[PDB]
Amino acid sequence: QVCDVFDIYAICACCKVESNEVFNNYTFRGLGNKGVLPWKCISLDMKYFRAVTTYVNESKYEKLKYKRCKYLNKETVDLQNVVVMGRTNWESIPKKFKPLSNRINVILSRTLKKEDFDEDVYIINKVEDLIVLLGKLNYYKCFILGGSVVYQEFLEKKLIKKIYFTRINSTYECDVFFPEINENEYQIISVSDVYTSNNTTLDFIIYKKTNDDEEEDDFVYFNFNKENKNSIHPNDFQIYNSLKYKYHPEYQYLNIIYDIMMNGNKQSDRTGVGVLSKFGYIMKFDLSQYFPLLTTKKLFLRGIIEELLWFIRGETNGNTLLNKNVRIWEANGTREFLDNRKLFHREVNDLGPIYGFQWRHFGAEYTNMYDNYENKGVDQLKNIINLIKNDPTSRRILLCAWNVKDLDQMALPPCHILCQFYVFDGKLSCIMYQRSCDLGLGVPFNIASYSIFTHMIAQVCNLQPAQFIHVLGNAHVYNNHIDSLKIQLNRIPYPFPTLKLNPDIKNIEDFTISDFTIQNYVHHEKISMDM
Amino acid sequence: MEQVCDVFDIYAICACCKVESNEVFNNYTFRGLGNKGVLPWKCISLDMKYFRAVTTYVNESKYEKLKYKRCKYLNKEKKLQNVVVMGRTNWESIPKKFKPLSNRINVILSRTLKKEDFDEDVYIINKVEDLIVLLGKLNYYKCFILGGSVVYQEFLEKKLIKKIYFTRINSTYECDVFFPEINENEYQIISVSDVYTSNNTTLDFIIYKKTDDEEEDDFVYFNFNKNSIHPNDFQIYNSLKYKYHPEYQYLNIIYDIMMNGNKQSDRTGVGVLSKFGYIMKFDLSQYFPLLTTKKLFLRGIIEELLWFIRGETNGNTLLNKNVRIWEANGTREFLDNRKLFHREVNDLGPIYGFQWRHFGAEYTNMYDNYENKGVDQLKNIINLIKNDPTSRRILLCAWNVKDLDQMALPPCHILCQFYVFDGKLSCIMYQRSCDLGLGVPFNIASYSIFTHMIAQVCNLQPAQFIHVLGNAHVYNNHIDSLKIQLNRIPYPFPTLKLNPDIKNIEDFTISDFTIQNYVHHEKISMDM
Ligand SMILES: NC(=O)C1=CN([C@@H]2O[C@H](COP(=O)(O)OP(=O)(O)OC[C@H]3O[C@@H](n4cnc5c(N)ncnc54)[C@H](OP(=O)(O)O)[C@@H]3O)[C@@H](O)[C@H]2O)C=CC1
Ligand SMILES: NC(=O)C1=CN([C@@H]2O[C@H](COP(=O)(O)OP(=O)(O)OC[C@H]3O[C@@H](n4cnc5c(N)ncnc54)[C@H](OP(=O)(O)O)[C@@H]3O)[C@@H](O)[C@H]2O)C=CC1
Ligand SMILES: CCc1nc(N)nc(N)c1Cc1cccc(-c2ccc(C(=O)O)cc2)c1
Ligand SMILES: CCc1nc(N)nc(N)c1Cc1cccc(-c2ccc(C(=O)O)cc2)c1
Ligand SMILES: O=c1ccn([C@H]2C[C@H](O)[C@@H](COP(=O)(O)O)O2)c(=O)[nH]1
Ligand SMILES: O=c1ccn([C@H]2C[C@H](O)[C@@H](COP(=O)(O)O)O2)c(=O)[nH]1
Repeated sequence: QVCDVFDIYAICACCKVESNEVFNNYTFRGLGNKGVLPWKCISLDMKYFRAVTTYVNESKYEKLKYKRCKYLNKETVDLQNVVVMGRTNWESIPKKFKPLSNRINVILSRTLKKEDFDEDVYIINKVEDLIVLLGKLNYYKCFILGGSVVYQEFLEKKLIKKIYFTRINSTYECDVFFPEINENEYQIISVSDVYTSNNTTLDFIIYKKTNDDEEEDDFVYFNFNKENKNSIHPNDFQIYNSLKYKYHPEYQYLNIIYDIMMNGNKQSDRTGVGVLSKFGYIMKFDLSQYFPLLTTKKLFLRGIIEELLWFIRGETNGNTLLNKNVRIWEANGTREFLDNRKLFHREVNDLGPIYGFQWRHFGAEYTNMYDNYENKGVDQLKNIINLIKNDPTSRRILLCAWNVKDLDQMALPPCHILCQFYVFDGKLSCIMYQRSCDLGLGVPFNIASYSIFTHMIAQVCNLQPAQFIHVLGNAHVYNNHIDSLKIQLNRIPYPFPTLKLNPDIKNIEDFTISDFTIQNYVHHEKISMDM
Repeated sequence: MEQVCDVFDIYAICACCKVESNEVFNNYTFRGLGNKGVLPWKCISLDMKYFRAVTTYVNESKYEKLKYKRCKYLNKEKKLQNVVVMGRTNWESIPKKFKPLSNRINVILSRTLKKEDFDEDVYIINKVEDLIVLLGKLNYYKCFILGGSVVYQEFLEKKLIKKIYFTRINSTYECDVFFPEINENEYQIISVSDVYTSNNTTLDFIIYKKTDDEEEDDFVYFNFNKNSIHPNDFQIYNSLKYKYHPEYQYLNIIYDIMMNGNKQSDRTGVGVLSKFGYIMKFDLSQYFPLLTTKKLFLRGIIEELLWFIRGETNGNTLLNKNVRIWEANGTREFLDNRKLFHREVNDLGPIYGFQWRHFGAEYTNMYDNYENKGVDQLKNIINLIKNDPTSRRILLCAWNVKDLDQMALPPCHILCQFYVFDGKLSCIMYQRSCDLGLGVPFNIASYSIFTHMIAQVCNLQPAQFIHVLGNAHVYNNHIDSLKIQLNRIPYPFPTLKLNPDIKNIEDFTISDFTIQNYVHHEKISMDM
């Protein structure tokens, strides 16, 4: 209750530490090294630090000072925030910075005296002397800045109301570590957008201690005709519904799953499996700040990169993929699947004029997967690259795989109908339109595929990737993914990884598997969607 | 200097239709209150439901503040209910089985009748000032004036109304009593609802106005991290509190492009502000989304759509109907600048109609008979909807990569995808390039009509038209005109009627389409 009275919070920034790894909240625990911060400088976290440790709402202080006085059984107290540091933490701060501007500076030490310090720079000897000092002060909120020992003992005494935790998604050498937060005591309630600052991704999470209104009526009136549809239970998404602010871009995906589960229409499909379906969604991912590889389950990327490279080569030979143990297309190339497609005269694993053929040879007559198609058909891929380089404000930079004439000769019609690209201020955005979206299994791979593809096109055009924009047409959750996706919805995302391409690759056809590196992929446990 | 209507929370609620009398439209278009002592229309049940929800809703936790405020003004220390006030004529028009209005404190204004003339649990008052006295003596949440016209007129005249809850019934009926003309200097629209259909009419609801705190701070922390267009230029648009009318999907995108768009050149050289990736959804079961903040005619785009369905590429066919949509793209100079030197004037090449009916056939000229050449995807999608409704492959594609350079210009409307659930048909159209000022209003109308035509010949009802915008841009020379448009308040949308006898997609003609009850602001020239 003390932490509720005096509004005592922790704020920290933790990196990953040098040692299939297992990831959990304690993965981010690196506080310092050699008396200083483990990283060189992360200025977005510092901006966030100053905004949090200095923000004050005077219009809410009267209620706070009222509550503090009543608790002390006083009527008067005898506007800034309080910041509390350990002595080691106070020493490491450069002299130019000290004392922390517009903050009431409090050092918890056992070898200091106010006689070496200011009148306004307070020193306390034990933790309980802060509760005394706060009772005598006028302050909005009290922030505990560390370090490790200060965090440890404040936390063990349940003196912390909330933990403002920056997750630094890179690994450094550390010799002091944030204490493990007991998830029975504290639970994550808000997660921020993902950012890039100083060559690392980071995000901001909030741990919580566990336990004109004239126009507000008009809101109810305009809701008078509202319906909450399906046999999914609210109590199953407890963690998901308990979160207040879900700004992490992975919630763009997770919110669509929840929407389809709650409001999807029950329908059959070819496999008789049954789906919940909705029609029409857009997701947007900021490739300049992160690589949107889902973190609430484990995803593998080798297969889909090879598939992309196989596309760019113009290949339609499934064997090429199968010999690399990339089996994305195997079921679509069997004798039985082709026969059921009425492709009686198609060789096994000859998928016909699918993506690769349309990207490099749209309009050419397909014969078989071994034929030579050099200079036959429209080379869309080359054309869009040249439009991007030479006519970047063109509204006609489209790459289309839905060749209406060839659909029946394909093993199956493409789910990814087209990409359209957009260039502004030397930056490349790409929209992909998908007609059919397996949310549980297919869509997570599809976001990665076209996010990688957007990086590749941008690099060979000497542009920076900006946004990948994903338009979902028939968007469905297979009934046999529902249990698994319920598990997934209650996992809290980690800060996204980043993608690195070999910078020397300046032509779209020159990438190989080794030119792609995923960095700092922190993820929850893998999940079998069909359990 | 307090106001009686603010101390005692006095509101008016009403429903108005259009009245029988090349026309101008304004707010006073909706003024029909009653006829022959009863309502002008038979029964519009959705308005009844809205009427009930508003006049019975109370928030108990707010009454404490309300009681204190009224006590202050007056200089003093069962379930809470609203008060409703009716003129005597209004009271007598209500069927007996609904009198007194359930869960409300009923107050009747009369001089010719007194309490002895009433069996029911009601207050009689014989002048407006006795209402104020009564309200000072009662426990109530809010006080709603229900009419009729005489009651409205004097309460408005005396400025005793804090807000008017106003239903716009978008159809015409014979009337003999009318809502008073609202004085725009006195009352302004602050909110507008979604559009609905009920009992074969559209309607919306508009509002006139008299002219754990811990999570509060976390929001501020998470927010710790452009164009020479001016605030005062959107006073009406930004003064609105609730903008739920579906036309705001379009107006908000205009506003978004103006405030955040990227400055770019383009093929025409005009210059644009542009953004990338938008989606609008329109519920065709509830309204036809023909924009009302400016005037639009549909005869041309319907002839165009029928010309598509016939597989035609001959521009002269449209021009002979005085439909000039494609005229500039058919000229010798336009065709030559496309390198189409061997193309006859107004032969548009293998554009939408040819791709819909003959995808993959070699185009020769606009006069050829292409019967049984290429893929008839229009027939195919109709068959899939009828016979394979859960297919995720029901797509109609005009972007034929092979044929693009032979087209007068490449299509903007890349594809249509359809969706069937529970006997209702939805359509997604993806537009690669979207002239928000000129083309998008028409494009919304075209594919909304196309969705109705496909649904009907497949024995389905239309549900959603969904419009995905790719490169969405506003031309610089449209900006001043669009600033005007964004400060207009949409009217309830019209409805679209198809001749129900038409059972095959190819059998429609121009007279099988009717747009009814189009109420709209004045026409705007987007340029100059
Ligand atoms: N990235 C981040 O978010 C943060 C990083 N850091 C890093 O952490 C490191 C410092 O943390 P740490 O090394 O744990 O040292 P601290 O910052 O914990 O300060 C330790 C000092 O605090 C005093 N102290 C500790 N417990 C008590 C107590 N119960 N009563 C009275 N005085 C007490 C002692 O002073 P005396 O010696 O007089 O007893 C001790 O020397 C630095 O490398 C710094 O960069 C620090 C804070 C946050
Ligand atoms: N569509 C809508 O939203 C509404 C429609 N209507 C329609 O309106 C019509 C009736 O409205 P209208 O004809 O204008 O008659 P009203 O309902 O306005 O009531 C008129 C009567 O109310 C009494 N009255 C009014 N003001 C006072 C006052 N200040 N002091 C004392 N008595 C007063 C008098 O009754 P007496 O003559 O006994 O003194 C007067 O004749 C009907 O057609 C009804 O259906 C009604 C309400 C709203
Ligand atoms: C990464 C910091 C941090 N972030 C978050 N979110 N919570 C924290 N408790 C800290 C530690 C901290 C506290 C006070 C000052 C400084 C500091 C001063 C000066 C300098 C400098 O001179 O560079 C750097 C840091 C750090
Ligand atoms: C159109 C309603 C209305 N809507 C709005 N938004 N504001 C209004 N002030 C009214 C007038 C009104 C009030 C109370 C009852 C009746 C009524 C009921 C039943 C019948 C009947 O069954 O005939 C007739 C009238 C009308
Ligand atoms: O890259 C892909 C390929 C397939 N699917 C899913 C969508 C459907 O669940 C199924 C394709 O079957 P149809 O929609 O074509 O019937 O595969 C994807 O989500 N992404
Ligand atoms: O039905 C149409 C046809 C054209 N346009 C606009 C979009 C562009 O402003 C211009 C076509 O230019 P390109 O994208 O094709 O360059 O016309 C539309 O909005 N709707």
